[PDB]
Amino acid sequence: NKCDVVVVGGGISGMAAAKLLHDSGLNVVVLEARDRVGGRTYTLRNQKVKYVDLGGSYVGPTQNRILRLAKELGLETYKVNEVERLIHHVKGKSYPFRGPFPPVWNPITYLDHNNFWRTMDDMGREIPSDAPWKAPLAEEWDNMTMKELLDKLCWTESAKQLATLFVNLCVTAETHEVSALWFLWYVKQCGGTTRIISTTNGGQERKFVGGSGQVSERIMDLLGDRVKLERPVIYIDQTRENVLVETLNHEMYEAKYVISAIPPTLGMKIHFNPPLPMMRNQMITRVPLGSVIKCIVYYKEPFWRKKDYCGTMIIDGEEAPVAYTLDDTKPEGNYAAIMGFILAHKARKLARLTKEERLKKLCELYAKVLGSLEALEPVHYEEKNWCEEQYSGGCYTTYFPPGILTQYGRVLRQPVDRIYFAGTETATHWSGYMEGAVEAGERAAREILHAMGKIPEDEIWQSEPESVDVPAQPITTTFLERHLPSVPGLLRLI
Amino acid sequence: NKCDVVVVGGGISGMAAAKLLHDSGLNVVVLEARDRVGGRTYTLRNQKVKYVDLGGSYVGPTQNRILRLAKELGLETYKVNEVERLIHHVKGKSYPFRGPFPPVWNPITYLDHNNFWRTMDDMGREIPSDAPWKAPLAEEWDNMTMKELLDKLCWTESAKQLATLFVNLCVTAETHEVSALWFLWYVKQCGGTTRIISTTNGGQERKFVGGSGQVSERIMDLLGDRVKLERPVIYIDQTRENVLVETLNHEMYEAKYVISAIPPTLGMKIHFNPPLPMMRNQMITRVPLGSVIKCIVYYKEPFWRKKDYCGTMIIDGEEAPVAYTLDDTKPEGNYAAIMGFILAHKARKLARLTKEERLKKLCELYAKVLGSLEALEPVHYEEKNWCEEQYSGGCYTTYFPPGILTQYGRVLRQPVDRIYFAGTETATHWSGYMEGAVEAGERAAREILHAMGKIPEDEIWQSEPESVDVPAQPITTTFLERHLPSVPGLLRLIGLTTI
Ligand SMILES: *Cc1cc2c(cc1C)nc1c(=O)[nH]c(=O)nc-1n2C[C@H](O)[C@H](O)[C@H](O)COP(=O)(O)OP(=O)(O)OC[C@H]1O[C@@H](n2cnc3c(N)ncnc32)[C@H](O)[C@@H]1O
Ligand SMILES: *Cc1cc2c(cc1C)nc1c(=O)[nH]c(=O)nc-1n2C[C@H](O)[C@H](O)[C@H](O)COP(=O)(O)OP(=O)(O)OC[C@H]1O[C@@H](n2cnc3c(N)ncnc32)[C@H](O)[C@@H]1O
Repeated sequence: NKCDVVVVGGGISGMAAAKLLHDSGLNVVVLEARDRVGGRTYTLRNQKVKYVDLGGSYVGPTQNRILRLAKELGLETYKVNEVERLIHHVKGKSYPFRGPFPPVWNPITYLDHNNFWRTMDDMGREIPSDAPWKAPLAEEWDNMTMKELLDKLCWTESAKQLATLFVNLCVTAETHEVSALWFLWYVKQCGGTTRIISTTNGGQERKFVGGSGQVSERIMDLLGDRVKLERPVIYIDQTRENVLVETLNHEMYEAKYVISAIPPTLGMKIHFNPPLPMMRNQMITRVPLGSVIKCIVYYKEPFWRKKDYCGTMIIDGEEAPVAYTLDDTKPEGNYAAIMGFILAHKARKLARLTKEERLKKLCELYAKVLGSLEALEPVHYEEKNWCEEQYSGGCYTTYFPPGILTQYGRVLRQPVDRIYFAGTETATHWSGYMEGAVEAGERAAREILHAMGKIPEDEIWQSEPESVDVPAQPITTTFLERHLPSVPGLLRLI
Repeated sequence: NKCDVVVVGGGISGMAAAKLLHDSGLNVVVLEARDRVGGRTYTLRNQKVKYVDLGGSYVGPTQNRILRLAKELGLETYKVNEVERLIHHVKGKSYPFRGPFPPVWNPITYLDHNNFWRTMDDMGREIPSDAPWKAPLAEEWDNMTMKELLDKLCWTESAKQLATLFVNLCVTAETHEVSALWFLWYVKQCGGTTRIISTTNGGQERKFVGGSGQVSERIMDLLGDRVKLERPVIYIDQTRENVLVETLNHEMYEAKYVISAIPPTLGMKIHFNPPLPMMRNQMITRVPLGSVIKCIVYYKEPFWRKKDYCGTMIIDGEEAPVAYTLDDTKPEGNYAAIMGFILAHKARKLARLTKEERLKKLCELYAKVLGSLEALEPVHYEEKNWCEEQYSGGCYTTYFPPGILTQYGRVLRQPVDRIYFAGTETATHWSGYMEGAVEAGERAAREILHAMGKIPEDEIWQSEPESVDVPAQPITTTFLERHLPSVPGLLRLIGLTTI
């Protein structure tokens, strides 16, 4: 019944918070709705795949908190394969390339593409990571969708198509679904365009040996019976001396404080006494999660490597079910596999099909893009549609429709009496990622330590030393990238 | 514990559903989260006001279902005061007028205004009431906000400003917050622009004598102990032969079928076994309700009438806390009052203030708009901020942001095994209103009767005879209104002549 702090949710954020509080000598209890920990991370094990991440997987340079936590728990990383060429498939043809951005040959299209990426970072520089609503043009940018912004910025259909794929892949949502201010914040708070899109030296550089699920699992191992599985929280009462937290399976927990470590909208599944303040009451109805099916097709060998392809495919257009792939082969070179995402509206559309039907569509696509009949002979298939999850709401993360971030953004991590807010959505660096989950969980934990008078105010937010195993190299630009005119810039010069 | 149908929610929709099923011989239970019925309707009674609707209030011609239900329950209507002149307040000055639309004198501005309203209805005629996602340009229109559409359509700032107020007032949301397809559907399914904005001959023509809360209250009286107050539903389990519905106060109910008569997003407050299908699981996270504070200021006398003002004020300007008012005086002529709405971002902004601070700002606004120092002498004040309600989520109703209606709209009233969906949001005529609540509750009830083999399929959806008490004048246009060019239409005519 009784403890110091109840943590609602046993994903990476809830586990990170619970570990910090436990290590500080407090009695913690984690209440998890599912029969497993990990949340939006999930590692499946079987003989065919050995292990596979069906949820969150990638980590990379500048994500120092998740790297430090995993290392402490005994985990190692390996590099996602990017030795050979990437492929950009456009208008039914594959164009192999090297470097993070797909190249453009037409001079007008070149200027347009260059300007788009540059402008994304230009705008981001005016958006505070810890308060995007304080951007000088916050209201103007929040009142526009990404579709509207792209319509203004992109003078070529080539740039608009790639920009659209970029948005879809980053946030699993349509350009017309999301606020421009929120999306620009999202990219900036991951370190900008290059950092977020890059495998080598970016967010997709590495995976955990044995799977990312091990982070939450190994913290559960430490905490023992402090983690309560199949305990969905239904009710939180703050009217009395101690906070009371009730679960669906009829149990009552009593604590001094609570950490909410669930997606913001899933706060709706809890009945509150007293009611939430007006702003949070409405906020949690305004913040949906994106839509994605993660699909992994297995092959006898990583045959693409023989053609000097690394397995990365960037596939434009409405017809293709999957817009982006990476090589998912094990470090040993076995369990050869291609990972692909079915994104946003396509997740909704293709969910109607059978698993076997999706497999056929993916294999035929891969055969076309890789130019190999070997793609038509899969040995195994795994997939997960995150849209179906009651206790996630979607993946990868929460997006903000136009008008919401400026009106409600301030209340995301505002404490409600003795409830403090974790979850990757509340992070200021790599929000949306496993890194953000760690940042937010540890910060919420320290807010409580401060409330108990155990630490000073200046220790609530804490810097992280850089990983020695995954060091970051600087992001650079060329003179031409910095100074070439936009399309309208070249027109005004003429 | 055991019954035929559990109805979740005791608002007008749930109560209408329960009544129909009860009248048909079935054993029903209504599980209501609050210590009262009525939901988004709420009639406050005290000695200072006698009675006052703090939620849903207005009914009008073409809303035949709510009129029939209320009549059967022994209720009467009266007409909202529109004897004297309406006021349009713009750029800090008041312009009195008659007719539903504020008049425009500038010929260019006139063309632009005429074309705006006309085009709203033109686009509306392309949108099926029962399937808005089937409009030929559904995707194009759904992928645009109302802000984007107004930016394209309005060639004058005057039209754009009034159109913005129109959107804010209809759906308690900003133009940039809402899908154009969804808003165009919402207006069309109320009968169009003229019907939705009109007092005389429109949505705001009448109120119930004694308050709208009586509708839900009198149905509760008929049902007796079948209505369970302070039973918020937390869990629905459909894995076994009978459906199990659990409440927060620990009770278990067992039924053949369930009707969910709550706002769609409030379905999130219920844990489902088995989990909802993917499309509904995500839909209920994508559909917020609007933001509004309804405010009623009381005076010694309806002093505005002496100046030939009826009490209606259409007020444009960021500084104005309230964008729209109506006379709220009792039909007897006493308890003189002005009702005003604080809309969308202003509801969020001004919620920070005290009740006394809000009263002061409203009085100062009304004094300026009415050119009357008497407005600074209120005798009483009542208000309700609907944004604070755990079991409503907002008011008046659910809005759809860009992209949602085409992707998720199909599943709004699709049954989930033995769960059927009521609530005003699922109506096809006056969705968002008390009328829509009645339509959806009775339709959901009949879906269950059909499932039980009690009625044929063709009786699920039923037409409603027109009220004999509230006649509906047709919506008409003039020749000039039909055929006058838009601003770009005129520019094309100029370009062609100069060739
Ligand atoms: C789904 C997904 C996510 C993902 C991605 C690809 C997919 C398909 N790829 C990623 C990647 O390559 N690298 C990366 O860093 N992140 C990636 N993501 C996102 C990542 O998985 C998430 O950012 C992260 O996992 C979020 O962690 P967080 O701890 O903040 O949130 P959570 O995992 O959703 O955990 C919440 C837990 O709470 C439980 N829950 C929900 N409701 C209740 C109630 N009422 N009571 C008790 N518990 C509750 C959930 O079950 C969950 O365990
Ligand atoms: C708020 C408002 C509404 C309004 C309006 C002005 C305001 C400020 N003006 C209107 C008007 O002039 N004319 C009109 O016709 N409508 C007007 N509206 C809207 C109108 O009030 C609504 O459309 C209508 O009342 C909605 O009826 P409906 O039955 O569909 O929905 P509800 O009233 O919200 O009732 C739902 C009930 O369910 C209970 N609830 C919620 N969650 C649960 C759970 N988990 N378990 C059990 N019960 C639950 C609510 O408490 C509510 O009673």
